[PDB]
Amino acid sequence: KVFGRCELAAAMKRHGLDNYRGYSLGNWVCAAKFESNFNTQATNRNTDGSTDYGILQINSRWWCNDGRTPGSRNLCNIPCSALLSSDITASVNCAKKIVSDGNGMNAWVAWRNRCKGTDVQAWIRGCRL
Ligand SMILES: [Cl-]
Ligand SMILES: [Cl-]
Ligand SMILES: [Cl-]
Ligand SMILES: [Cl-]
Ligand SMILES: [Cl-]
Ligand SMILES: [Cl-]
Ligand SMILES: [Cl-]
Ligand SMILES: [Cl-]
Ligand code: NA
Ligand SMILES: [Ru+3]
Repeated sequence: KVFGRCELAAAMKRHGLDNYRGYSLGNWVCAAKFESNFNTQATNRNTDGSTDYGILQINSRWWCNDGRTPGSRNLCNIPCSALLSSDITASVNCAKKIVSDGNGMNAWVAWRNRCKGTDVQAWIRGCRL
């Protein structure tokens, strides 16, 4: 599924991401935009052999199992393919563990380089939330 901007905002809000660990909804939407372009099916191979999965580009090095990242962990206890679902529950649940892990949203390098410090509220502007 390719979400619309406000559609994804609503979904994230429903699943309790808005202000999770202090990060406002626009932060999450902005991260999704630059990680996946709002496409739940997005997959990208990393240099190290790990792969990033889904709307928030969650990495198999630590967070999900894909069977091909030696020798990574599966801290979200989920197959990586669950992260590509049209239903964002698994991605949101896993993202909550990630952002709680100590470096907050800096874990998402595209958030750090493209969202952090910017007018992230622009990303929920006009949404009926
Ligand atoms: Cl919704
Ligand atoms: Cl915001
Ligand atoms: Cl496997
Ligand atoms: Cl693996
Ligand atoms: Cl392994
Ligand atoms: Cl698995
Ligand atoms: Cl959803
Ligand atoms: Cl933080
Ligand atoms: Na893994
Ligand atoms: Ru839902």
